[PDB]
Amino acid sequence: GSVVIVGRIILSGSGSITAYSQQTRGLLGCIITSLTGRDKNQVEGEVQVVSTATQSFLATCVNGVCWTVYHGAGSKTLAGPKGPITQMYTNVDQDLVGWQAPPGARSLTPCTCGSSDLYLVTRHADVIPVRRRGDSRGSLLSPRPVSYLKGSSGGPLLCPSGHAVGIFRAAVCTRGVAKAVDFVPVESMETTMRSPVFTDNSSPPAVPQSFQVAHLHAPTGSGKSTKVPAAYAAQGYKVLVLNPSVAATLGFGAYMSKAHGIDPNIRTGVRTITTGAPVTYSTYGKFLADGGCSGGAYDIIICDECHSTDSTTILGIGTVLDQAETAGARLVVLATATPPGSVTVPHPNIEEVALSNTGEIPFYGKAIPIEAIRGGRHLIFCHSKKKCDELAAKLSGLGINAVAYYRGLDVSVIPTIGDVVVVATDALMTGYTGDFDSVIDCNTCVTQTVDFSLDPTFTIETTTVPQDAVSRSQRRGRTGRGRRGIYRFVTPGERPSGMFDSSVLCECYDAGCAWYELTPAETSVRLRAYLNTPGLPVCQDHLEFWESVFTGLTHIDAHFLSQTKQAGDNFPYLVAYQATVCARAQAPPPSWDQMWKCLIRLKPTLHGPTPLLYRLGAVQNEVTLTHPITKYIMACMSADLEVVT
Ligand SMILES: [Zn+2]
Repeated sequence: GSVVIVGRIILSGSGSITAYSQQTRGLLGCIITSLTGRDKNQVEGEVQVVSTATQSFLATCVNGVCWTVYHGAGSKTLAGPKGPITQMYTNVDQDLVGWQAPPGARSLTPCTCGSSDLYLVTRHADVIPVRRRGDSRGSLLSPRPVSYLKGSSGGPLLCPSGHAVGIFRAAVCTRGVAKAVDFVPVESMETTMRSPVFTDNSSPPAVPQSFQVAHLHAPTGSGKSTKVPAAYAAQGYKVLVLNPSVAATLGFGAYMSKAHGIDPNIRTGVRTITTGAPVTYSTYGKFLADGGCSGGAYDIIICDECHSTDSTTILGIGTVLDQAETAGARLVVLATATPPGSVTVPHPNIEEVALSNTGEIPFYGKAIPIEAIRGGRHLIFCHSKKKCDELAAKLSGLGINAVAYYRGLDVSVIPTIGDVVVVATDALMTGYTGDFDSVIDCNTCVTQTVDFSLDPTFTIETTTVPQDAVSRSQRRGRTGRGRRGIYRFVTPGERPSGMFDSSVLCECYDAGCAWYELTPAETSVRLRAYLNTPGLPVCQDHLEFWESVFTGLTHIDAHFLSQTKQAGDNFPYLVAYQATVCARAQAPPPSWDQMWKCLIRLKPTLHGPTPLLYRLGAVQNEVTLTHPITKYIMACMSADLEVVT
């Protein structure tokens, strides 16, 4: 659906800067208009209140373009008088998108006076004084709870003359209290408008004389992982290809041997082969385990699937970006079919059929026709293992060959020949390479998000959420490979791609500490290189914060860590660290959930309140906050933390 204008904030044209709202449509009008994308309402003023189905924020017209934040609007169209208006500009790096302003809208114009005295206009038509502190930052004269700024993303910062200085995008907070604001400066918008609207990154980059980072955006099946490195090698270059999937990596190796007649080096935890060839396929995980870039080893490093937002890929790519030039590489290629801001479009081979309630098998509130999976080989994506186990069972007793696949299981449980219905989490994507007669998609994913909850420190929350465009296209791509395919779905849309949560940075420090012998300072260097690089997935910059947390977690119990590592669940370092503090106090873990299984054998000797460090799940035991590590982390919570509004 489209973003819809539901009101405006009218600004005074003389005297002191003041504002007032005008609400132009209600909930029903908004939803209808979002669906058609056709909005016949008169548009007035320059600051628009806009809404999607779920959120509301602001959009500001400057120089004839209606601007707002990517984190709010994603790549969505804007409902307009002649139908949906497509974005003219989408800049995920800057968190800024623009639509050509619909007729009737007035525009603000850039400030010429250079004043440092700014005024932020909120969705409630408050006018808030802000002292400019740098290109994109300003301090609030009166700090306010961050809730006060929520839904004001996309609103203008004005100079005392009422001209545009920039567009509000995030609040910098000290323990939930906004002390400063982050905004996209107007000169970035001016530059955008002077620059091309259309760009092409589909051709393999030429190898420059000196180090460059380049992007390769090219369709699945275009040969990014195979054809491209083989060509570079044919030209005399040494090439490293990094991929998030062990199965894919091992597969590229076999394919190159039997096709281009070269047996590449292969580097994975399960299988490492040195052939001396000028091409090496590695996982990001094994590359990190190997210590990153070997001096003089490669001319070209291709970071394959560079849109991937798992912590291993991010840490791996940050490592390449920080080390490649010094290691003597000439080219880093950031390769993906789905770069930030990309959206899924129709595929010639794949018919997409919405599920209905007519069907013999209940599926995520809808139903699957038993006749749709009866003959053949099929893939059903579920959000969880528990759901895979259930739906499988509803098939082993209902008379069908069906197996569940998810993290922890061996790939051979999936038959490669014979009729089958595979029921899997996204773990499939990196464990198994094959394709299917059809794909059925629940259209939801499990994700982790950090909450700076101060109770006492932070919480990592696990929730099920609607899939993003990357998820949709990757799940859908498991069918229609070279031959006719069918994609059935529960919900039609997709969340915007190219963004990831601060909890993922937490996971990077955790892996640095648990697996790769990286000090948190070293981890920060690698993650900074990633964050400093345009065209990659984006995230809030919480590096100093996470570094400070892990820096204090010293003298972990080596045995507990060895166990959490092998068990393969998330946050092995944070888990083993909480277990260490508990064991040393002879205190019970936060609960007896399986997360805490390394303590189970000690159960009869653990008593009293848990010295709680942070929250990674439900806490059922009574807690104490007196432990020095708890106090240390609480102190860490005082850091400036930028959060979107
Ligand atoms: Zn001015």
